[PDB]
Amino acid sequence: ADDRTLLMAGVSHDLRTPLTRIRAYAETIYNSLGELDLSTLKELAESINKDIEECNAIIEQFIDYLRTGQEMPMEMADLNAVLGEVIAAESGYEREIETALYPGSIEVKMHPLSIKRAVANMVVNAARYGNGWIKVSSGTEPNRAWFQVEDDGPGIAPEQRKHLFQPFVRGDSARTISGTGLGLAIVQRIVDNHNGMLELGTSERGGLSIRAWLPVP
Amino acid sequence: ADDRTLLMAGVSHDLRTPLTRIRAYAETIYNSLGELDLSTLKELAESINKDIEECNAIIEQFIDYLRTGQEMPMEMADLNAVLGEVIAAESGYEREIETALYPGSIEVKMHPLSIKRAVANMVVNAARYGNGWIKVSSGTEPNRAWFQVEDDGPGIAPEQRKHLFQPFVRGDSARTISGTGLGLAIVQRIVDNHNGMLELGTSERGGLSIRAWLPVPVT
Ligand SMILES: Nc1ncnc2c1ncn2[C@@H]1O[C@H](COP(=O)(O)OP(=O)(O)NP(=O)(O)O)[C@@H](O)[C@H]1O
Ligand SMILES: [Mg+2]
Repeated sequence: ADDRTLLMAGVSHDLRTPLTRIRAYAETIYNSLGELDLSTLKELAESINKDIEECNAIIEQFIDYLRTGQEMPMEMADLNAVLGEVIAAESGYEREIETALYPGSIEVKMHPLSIKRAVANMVVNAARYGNGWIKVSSGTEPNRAWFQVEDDGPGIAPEQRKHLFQPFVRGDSARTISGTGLGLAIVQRIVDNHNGMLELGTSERGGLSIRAWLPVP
Repeated sequence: ADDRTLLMAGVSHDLRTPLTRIRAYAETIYNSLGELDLSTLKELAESINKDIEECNAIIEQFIDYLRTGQEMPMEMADLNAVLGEVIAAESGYEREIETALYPGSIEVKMHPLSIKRAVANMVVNAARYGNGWIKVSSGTEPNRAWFQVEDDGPGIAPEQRKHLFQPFVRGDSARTISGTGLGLAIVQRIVDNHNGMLELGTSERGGLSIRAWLPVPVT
């Protein structure tokens, strides 16, 4: 109940800077219509939008974390169709995703929406820590299935590895909350609710690789 | 215990509605730049400032609740004012919202922001699951006041209703459409905290007709 409330407080705090900045751009546009170059007027509108996206990210992230607390209806579903949907949606010209999915359907018992979120957070984390390369793959063993994401980032040592699931940041870099940390903490909790486990390591290209195991019926 | 959750969900969830509207205004500027004149461009910007206030309002309400312990400070306000506010915000040049409000004002004991949130949720759904037609109406009765929103969508089959008021529960029909399964859950809680009642039904055109009744005290 309460680790959540504290977290909600952080979210509202982190929202202040983006929000103030939007009102600000909004206000100059409002007053400077006669005045402004179309180039600049566009750069305010563009920056507004970048900021709105920042907000939606944190809010969504929190809601997802919230949902993690409650029990969800499980069903049989194809892991590769879920991954496919998320990869399309996180798929951008900004970032190119390498798809290397197991070439057969994988049935696992899951709440699809929850899985979609776990995948999505892994992707954005891999887009932050990484240098642009992201690879999503899946596969299966007799007893358990898996999906994983990989970046060409710095590659996190087993020491820092533990303090990677922390939503709150020690430094107070003017931000109460780590999006990266909260994200992975969300993933951690979703995998657990599915009776799976996470497994971290180095990728093909030296970066981070996080893999999520799930039970097959 | 379960309740504290839906409070928190309600805050973050309801923050998105105004932000989203912003993305709509920002983009139209970003694209329409050559074309647009003062009068409208000035309006778009004003709309962004309104909606950013709304975000702070929502944030403020939560912080107050943290110090006060009291979440929805009640008071006598004009229901219609709040309705008109939401009708204005949510209708653009693209989208037009029909109106059958009660003439004059309706004084009700409410927490105006919270109701504004409720009405918003109802109206974004009417857009989300409807086919463009949306009608907001209000009226009053001997001891009660009401507002409803109506869409021309498929409505909600009575068998489904109780199921869909639960938090984080979406519709299979909804699966197609994006979302969170929270709007109705929130609307209910807000209306409950006002000791009101929700009444679902079929709209003028076969869609959902969702109506909130509020008590009007008597000296
Ligand atoms: N106006 C409507 N017409 C038809 N169906 C509706 C309407 N409003 C809600 N529904 C259905 O009721 C379900 C519950 O909606 P709700 O709990 O409001 O969250 P949501 O609209 O799914 N997502 P969100 O608003 O983003 O949290 C939806 O998934 C729809 O199937
Ligand atoms: Mg809704």
